[PDB]
Amino acid sequence: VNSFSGYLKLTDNVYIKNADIVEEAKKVKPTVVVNAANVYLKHGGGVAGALNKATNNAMQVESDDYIATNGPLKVGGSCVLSGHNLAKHCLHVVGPNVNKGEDIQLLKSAYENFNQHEVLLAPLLSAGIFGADPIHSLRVCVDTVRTNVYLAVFDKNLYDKLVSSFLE
Ligand SMILES: COc1ccc(C(=O)O)cc1
Repeated sequence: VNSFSGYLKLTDNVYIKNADIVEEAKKVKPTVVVNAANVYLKHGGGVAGALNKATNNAMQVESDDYIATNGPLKVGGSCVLSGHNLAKHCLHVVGPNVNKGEDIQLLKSAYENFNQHEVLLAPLLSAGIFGADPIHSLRVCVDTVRTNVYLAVFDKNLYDKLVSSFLE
């Protein structure tokens, strides 16, 4: 039903909220939730681990089946799998891990996957353990994505920095 509420307009197609993306997915029933994935679709921590836990491991079993046919995803790549109880679809997207020397330029590729979907509930890509500056990631999202993105940011201090950078 894509019942988004309380999202702050950044641009005509990019919205942001200080929220837990799992709790958003349950309230919003989005067509697409984006997972911040790794190439093996192993949902061991961060957003991935949270989404998977909220599916009680349904997401991990399906992800394994996919990886059995595909092998690992490419950096900047994606796959569309079931959203289970969280969403119709989960778009698993792999941003570059800059800690492992993956090039930050691949972040554009990663966000370009969002343009295959009219409306998404998403995290910021390559944040947290993949080591990209989250405000940089937001700029790449705004520059790259032309479909309607609803970004959930868990941490209030980071949320305020993002909104301050964008609007002040
Ligand atoms: C709860 O997540 C969803 C959202 C949309 C749909 C649908 O439109 O079919 C199904 C499940």
